[PDB]
Amino acid sequence: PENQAPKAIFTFSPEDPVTDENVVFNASNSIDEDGTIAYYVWDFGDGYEGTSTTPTITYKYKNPGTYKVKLIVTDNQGASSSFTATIKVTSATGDNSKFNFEDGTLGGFTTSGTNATGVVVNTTEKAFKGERGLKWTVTSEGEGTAELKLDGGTIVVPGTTMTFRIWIPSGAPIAAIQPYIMPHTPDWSEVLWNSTWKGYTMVKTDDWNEITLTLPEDVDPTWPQQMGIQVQTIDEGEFTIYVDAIDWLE
Amino acid sequence: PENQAPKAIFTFSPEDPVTDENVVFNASNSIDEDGTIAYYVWDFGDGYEGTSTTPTITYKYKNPGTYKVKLIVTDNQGASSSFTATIKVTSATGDNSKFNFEDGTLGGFTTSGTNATGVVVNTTEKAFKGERGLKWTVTSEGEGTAELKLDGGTIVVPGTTMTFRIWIPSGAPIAAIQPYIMPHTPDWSEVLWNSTWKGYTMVKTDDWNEITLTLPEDVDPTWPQQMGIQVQTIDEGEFTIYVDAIDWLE
Ligand SMILES: [Ca+2]
Ligand SMILES: [Ca+2]
Ligand SMILES: [Ca+2]
Ligand SMILES: [Ca+2]
Repeated sequence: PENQAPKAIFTFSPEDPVTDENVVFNASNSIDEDGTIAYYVWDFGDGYEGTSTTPTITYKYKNPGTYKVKLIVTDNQGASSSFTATIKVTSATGDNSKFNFEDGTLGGFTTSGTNATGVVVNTTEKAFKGERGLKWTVTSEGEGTAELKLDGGTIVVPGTTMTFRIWIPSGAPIAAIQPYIMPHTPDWSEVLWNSTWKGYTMVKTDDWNEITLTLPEDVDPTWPQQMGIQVQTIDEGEFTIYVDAIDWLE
Repeated sequence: PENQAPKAIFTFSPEDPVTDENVVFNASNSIDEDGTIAYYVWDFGDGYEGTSTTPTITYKYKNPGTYKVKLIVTDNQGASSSFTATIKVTSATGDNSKFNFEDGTLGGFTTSGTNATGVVVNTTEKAFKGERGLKWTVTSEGEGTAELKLDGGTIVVPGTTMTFRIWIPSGAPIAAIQPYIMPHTPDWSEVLWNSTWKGYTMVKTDDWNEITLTLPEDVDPTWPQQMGIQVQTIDEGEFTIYVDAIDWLE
C-alpha cells in the first residue's frame, strides 16, 4: 500500500434549519495529507446528490424530517473516505403535532376541577408551533385541582413517549403541574395513572416548558384512555396556562 | 344492580423517593358514595401487600426502580374499585449509571483538541450522582475544538438513547457544546456522526445540564464507536466542565 486516503469531514449551518431555508454544508476541514482533493460528493439523504467544486455547497429541504447527509471525499489518486451526519428539518410554518390545534378546534379537550374552575379556548395569542394553541384559564378558590383533558378512546399505543408543551405563568397560586395519561377499563372499575410530576419551583415561569411522559409498554392496548394536564392549586387566584403541540411518534 | 362501587384513588409523598425513605400513600379521597369503605388493600409492586385501617400507609423500598402501586378499595358490601400509580425510587447513595465514575477511574475517557488543550481527572469536587465524576479542564487559544472521549468498541446498541449530565460554567469562551456518538468502520474510512448540538446561550450555566442523544436504529451494530462531548471555543481562556452519570437502558 502507499497512497493515503483523505480526511473527510463537514459541518453545516444553521444547525436547526426550517423547510426551504438555505443550509450551507462546509467540508473545508477535509484534506488529503499526501495529495489533493479531486471530488466532494454530497448525498443529501432525500434522493438527490451533487458535487461541489469548492468545500462548500448550499441546499434546501422542502419537507420536514431527519436526513442523513453523506460526504465522500476522493483524492487525486481515486482513494476516498466518507463522513455522514444527521440533519433535522422542521416545518417553517404550521404545526404537524398530533395535537396541533391549527383547525381552530379544541380537539375534544374539556376542563374539570374541584375548588378550581377552568375554561379552555382555541387561541392565536400564544402557540408553540404554527398559529394556534389552547388557552386554559383557571380560577382557584383555595387548595384544589384542575384538569385540561381528553377522553379517551385509545389515544396512544403502550410504550409511547408523549411530548407536551406547556406555557406556565409566574405569580400563580400553583403547587405542581403534571401531564398525565389514565387508561381505565370501560366501566372505570380499574384505573391506571401515569404522570410527570413537576413542582412549581422546578418549572420555567412565563415560558414554554417541554414535558415528556411515557405510557408503560405493559398497559392493555384495548383500554380507553384519558389524556390531560393536571394543576394543583394552593390559594385563590386566576391564572392562564397555554398548551400546544402535544406530540408523539405513530 | 343496586350497590354502587366505591371511588378508589390515592396520592403519595414524596413524589421522588430515595431507597429506604418513608413514602406515605394517602387514599383519603377514596369514598363509597352509598356506604362505607371496609378495606384499603395495597400492593406495593415489589412482592409485598398489606392493608391499612385508615386511608394512609407508609412504606419503604430498599432497591431502586419503578414500582406499580395498586390500591383496591372495597366497600361494606364487597364491591371494589382499583387505582394504580407508578412510583420511581432512586438510590439514596452511590451511582448506578453506565458511567458513574465511582471506582475513581477515568473509564477509558481521554481528551483531545485543536487550538484548545484538555485535561480530565476523576473528581469528588462535583458529581451528579454518588460521590465521584469527571472534571474536565480546557485551555483555549482562540477558535477551536476540544473533546472528552471514549474509544470505542461497541458502546451502545443502535436505537439506544443516552443521557449525559454536563456541568457548564458561566463566563467561558465557548460557542457550543454537544455530546456525540461516532460509529466508524475499523479502518476509519467511513464515519457516522450523531450529536445533540446546544448553543452556549441555550444552556444552564453554573448548573447541571441533562442532554439526551440517540444512536439511530439503522447503524451497523458491529462498527466500533467513539462516544464523547465536544466543546467549540471562540476565544482564549480556561474553563472547567464536569461530567457524570452518562446513562442508558441495557
Ligand atoms: Ca492521498
Ligand atoms: Ca399549534
Ligand atoms: Ca357501595
Ligand atoms: Ca457519579
